[PDB]
Amino acid sequence: NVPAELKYSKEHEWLRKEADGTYTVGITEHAQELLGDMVFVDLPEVGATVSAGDDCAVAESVKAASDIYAPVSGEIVAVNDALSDSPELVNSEPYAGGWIFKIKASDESELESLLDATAYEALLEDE
Ligand SMILES: [Ca+2]
Ligand SMILES: [Cl-]
Repeated sequence: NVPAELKYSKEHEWLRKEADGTYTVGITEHAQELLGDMVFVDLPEVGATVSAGDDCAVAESVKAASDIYAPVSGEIVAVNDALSDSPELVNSEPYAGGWIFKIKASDESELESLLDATAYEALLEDE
């Protein structure tokens, strides 16, 4: 399950441009499958300024945990508070209700450092 329109990181995040011009970030179907049943998501602080590649959230399952990185630089403008209660949304709806945070990008040329869907599919086959 690799939505054809998203951009992806090598750390298994996806990035979606929204109608308000901000970007939504979550983890992929593959990511949630690797982690298994979700227990806790540590969300970033709204208002925080991050550089592309900064660690800004953590996903923890019954068995494992991974850092989650800003795919682009910018300002965190929203976080999915639903995950505090229902982190399992990351398992059931990784591209939808399980989104993690939203960023107002400071340099959109950074999109060029992300993978397109076909590259992410290739990455999965090499893992
Ligand atoms: Ca936090
Ligand atoms: Cl989904």
